[PDB]
Amino acid sequence: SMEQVAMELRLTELTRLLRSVLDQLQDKDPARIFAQPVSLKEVPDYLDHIKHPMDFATMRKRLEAQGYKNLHEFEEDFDLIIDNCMKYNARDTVFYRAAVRLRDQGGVVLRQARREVDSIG
Repeated sequence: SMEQVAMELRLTELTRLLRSVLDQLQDKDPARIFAQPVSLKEVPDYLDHIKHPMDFATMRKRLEAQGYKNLHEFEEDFDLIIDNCMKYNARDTVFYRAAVRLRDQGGVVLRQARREVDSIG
């Protein structure tokens, strides 16, 4: 139908916007701490601690399959990256500290993203 096409164009345009959001958030991780999945070869107990691992590569795969229906779903995955790290790693670690800085800096980006998603519909 024509409606299904229009809906698909909306999803494509959201995917465009979320790709720009993802690029901007990933720039706030210059150390690349959150770039890839925590390695289960290198952290073999990880899934005993963290039930829903997340990382920027995994989000990018979901994004490119147009698998984010709305900004809430995308924010859920970004919050998992931060929240997973802040539980597994102690406060005095470069990992925890990187997550705090990513959360703080990403907030600004996500605030305007929400306005754009609402504004453009």
